[PDB]
Parts: sequence; C-alpha cells; structure tokens
Amino acid sequence: AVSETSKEVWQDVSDFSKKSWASISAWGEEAFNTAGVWTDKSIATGKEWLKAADKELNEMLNPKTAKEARIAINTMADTALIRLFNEQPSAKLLFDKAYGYAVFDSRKFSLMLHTNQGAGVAVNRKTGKHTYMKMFGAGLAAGIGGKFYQQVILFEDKARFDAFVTQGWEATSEVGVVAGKESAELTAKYNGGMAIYQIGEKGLLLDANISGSKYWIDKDLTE
Repeated sequence: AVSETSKEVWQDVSDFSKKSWASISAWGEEAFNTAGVWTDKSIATGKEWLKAADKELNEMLNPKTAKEARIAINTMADTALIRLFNEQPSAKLLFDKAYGYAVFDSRKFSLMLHTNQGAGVAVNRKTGKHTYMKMFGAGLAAGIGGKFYQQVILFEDKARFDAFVTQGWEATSEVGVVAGKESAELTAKYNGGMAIYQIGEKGLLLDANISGSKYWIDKDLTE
C-alpha cells in the first residue's frame, strides 16, 4: 500500500540507479580481460555499454571524497579502453600483451583538477595495483580535445611502467605517440614498450602533439 510504495519512492529514487549500473558495470573489464580480437559484436555491445557508462560518469563528476574519486576514475578508465578498442580494434591485441596501462580524462573525476589537466590511473595488470595520477596535457593547452579527451597509454614492458608509476613522467618529444603513421606495435617496440593513444568522441586524435606534458602521482588519492 502507500506506506510501502512511499518507502519505495525514497529507496528507488535514491538507489535504483546505482543498482542498475552495478548490474552492468563489470562488462568492460570482463570483455577486455578476455584475450583475442575485438570483434564487430564486441564493438556493438561496447557502444551500448558506453551509453550507460557515460550517463553514470555524468553522475560521478566532481566527487566529494577520495573514495568517490577512485571509483569515478576507475570507471572512466574502463570506458576509455572500450572506446579505444571500438575506434581502433588493433589496440586490443596490444592490450593483450600489456604489462600495465594508464588512462587520463579531462573531466573532473579527481578531487582537484585545473584547466588543461587530466585525472587518471595506472593499472599494473600483473599485481592489480592502481596508482592514481594526474597529467598536464600540452595538447589540451594547445586547443585540441576541448569537448572530450581521453589518453590511453599501454606498457608492454615492466621497466617503463614501473618508472612511470613511481617517478611520473615528462614528455619531451612525440616519441611513443600513436599518430597515424605506423602500427602501434612498432611504436611500442622502439619506445621501451610504451604507446600513447589520444581519443576523441568519434575517433582517435592523430595530430595532437604531447611534448611538454607531465604526469605525476596524485597524492590525495593513492594509498
């Protein structure tokens, strides 16, 4: 009756959304942790999942607590990988060989973020460890990616990943950037295993210099 439906109104208006997202939130990880080619079916399902994920990310913007931020960034990172594979299926084959990866987004999923910065995370695929990080994007400052920007870095080799997550990084050239000129497999081979993708809403950003960018550990978020 009304007593019960009333309680339903508070409960479902407050929580039904989170429960609905929780029923599908695993899809991205489940999909990308299964080795193999990123097929047309995976692309189509991924696009459908991204519709829901981006609605959820809208609700996650501007987190108030470190826990909320870590959750938001983690969710963002899953979306970037799916978006990347949908835009460039070959990247899935490189991801399958990755020791680790990092993802940054210009949206405010960290506690603090300034214009031209990105919030993100580096994930060690062997140990599971997440290192929360921030970036200054030279391309953002130059005027690209204004409506939407993600950056995905794949690390085939442990040494460069370990350096990235312990020391941070500064980009002093375009070495490592996937820029429409060659296989990312080759980019990585000649860059200590490291390949950098820049992602727009509709496709890869292929002419966006990163030189001048900086990457550091977000001390307000990582434990």
